[PDB]
Amino acid sequence: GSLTEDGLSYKEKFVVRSYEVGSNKTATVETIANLLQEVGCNHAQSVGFSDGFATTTTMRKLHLIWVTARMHIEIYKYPAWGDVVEIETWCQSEGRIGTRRDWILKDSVTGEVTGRATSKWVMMNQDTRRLQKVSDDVRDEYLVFCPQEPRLAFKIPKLEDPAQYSMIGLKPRRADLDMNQHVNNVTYIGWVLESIPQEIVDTHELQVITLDYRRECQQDDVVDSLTTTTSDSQFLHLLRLSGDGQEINRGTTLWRKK
Amino acid sequence: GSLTEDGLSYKEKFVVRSYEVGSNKTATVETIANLLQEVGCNHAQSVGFSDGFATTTTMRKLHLIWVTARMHIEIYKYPAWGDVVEIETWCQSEGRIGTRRDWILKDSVTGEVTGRATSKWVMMNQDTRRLQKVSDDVRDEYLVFCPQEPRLAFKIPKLEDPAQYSMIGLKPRRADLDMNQHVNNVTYIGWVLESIPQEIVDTHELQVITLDYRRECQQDDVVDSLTTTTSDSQFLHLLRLSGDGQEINRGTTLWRKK
Ligand SMILES: Cc1ccccc1CO[C@@H]1C[C@@]2(C(C)C)CC[C@]1(C)O2
Ligand SMILES: Cc1ccccc1CO[C@@H]1C[C@@]2(C(C)C)CC[C@]1(C)O2
Repeated sequence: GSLTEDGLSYKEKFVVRSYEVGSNKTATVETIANLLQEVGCNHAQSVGFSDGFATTTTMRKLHLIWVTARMHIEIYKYPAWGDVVEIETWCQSEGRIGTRRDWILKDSVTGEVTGRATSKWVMMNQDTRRLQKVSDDVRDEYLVFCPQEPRLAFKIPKLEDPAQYSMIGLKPRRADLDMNQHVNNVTYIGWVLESIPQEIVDTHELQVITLDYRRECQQDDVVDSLTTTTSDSQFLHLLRLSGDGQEINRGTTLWRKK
Repeated sequence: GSLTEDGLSYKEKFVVRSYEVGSNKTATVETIANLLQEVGCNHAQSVGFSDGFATTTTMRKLHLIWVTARMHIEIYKYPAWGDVVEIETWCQSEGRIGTRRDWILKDSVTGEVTGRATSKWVMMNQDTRRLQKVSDDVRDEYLVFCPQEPRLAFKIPKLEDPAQYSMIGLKPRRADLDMNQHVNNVTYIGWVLESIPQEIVDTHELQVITLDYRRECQQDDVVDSLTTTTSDSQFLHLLRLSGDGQEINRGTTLWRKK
């Protein structure tokens, strides 16, 4: 992949691999989320930000990292094994709040848009996990890599007891940790989907997922995935620590019949 | 990737992705095993065998599939994020016993061999799971895609109670299933490694893994990963069904200090 001509977005092509697809012989939404992260990491390296943490100079001095606050993905068509998908990504300033990253997915052959995503990322001190606002010094470091006029690819309630569906006692394995020994964010998408009934997964495709991230999760921890139907099929989701512990994630999904 | 000039082996290049690497910023052995499977699947498609099951014409008529009996991987150097690895693969007849698939991994830049693998695959009826010998009709269908003179890339005891180390209650999630809703074989490598102490993983790299596959495993099942030190560091491994149930896998690993 590469930066585009104007230097303000990044494109990469991926050939869908055999082990990346599910029963319908199309890429899983976890594969799609991994590809979104990969093209984002390559974009960060292409402008001089990357060691596992994409950071600006002032972020590194202040022990700040970007953490996901919200992820929103819409997929029109999942690509097949051997298909070529092209993903374009870019970022925009959200003032003091944080930083937006957007993506557009295309079928490389037809040029049709097959998916879109947007995310909100916020500053966090990597040691204390306390959220911070974006200073002028940090914003000024990355603004020169962003379109400055709008370019858009486009509350979640708390699940009430009792949950309709659950998958409890979910534990990460080493494959779920990133190069910084943090639980990979895509893991959270997988954990949400684990509590969706097999009958729904067999008969429907995921069209939209929205996840809020409240509090990151850890290697030694145990997570419960809770789901209730709110309806297409529509669900409300809550990830919380084992033992009726703290909320990690809440989300919604929208599913279309096959 | 593509078949080579003579049509008897297949090469593919992979650019190591951010999410494919572990703490040492090099590809995990699970990433390497996924890449071995991918280049093998692309080789099978390139000669007309592939629907999730690579099968010959007579295999499809008889409801036979190839299943892994043994996997043996040696890694000299794990590639970094952004590195290009080229994998060459080929197969050879093992007479009536089964079919061998071999791989060689190179660093595309230096041309140095960075790893090697060999595997034994056997015929199994997909419905009954009973092992079968390779008939002349099946062997004759695939022999024309194999070197016929030797081309080589190059017993495990049963772990005794009590195990030195364990990870119990391991359950697959949907991401661990392949396009045929079988547990992906690479999952078995991940499950073996889960019972290796974190201190060993932090201070050592995996140099050799050998796995025997006894009995495939299922979606609804629970697996215990058992490990004892036999020594570099050397381990003996046993995967068995929960409740002191049937053996799934046995294996060995050899680890080098970082
Ligand atoms: C802000 C920015 C502009 C242009 C190129 C790269 C960046 C850095 O983006 C960060 C890198 C990251 C990506 C790895 C998903 C994680 C947070 C972030 C917004 O997306
Ligand atoms: C036997 C053969 C010769 C040339 C090209 C392909 C094949 C089929 O190989 C099979 C495909 C497979 C691969 C997907 C790992 C699984 C079993 C097998 C030996 O490796």
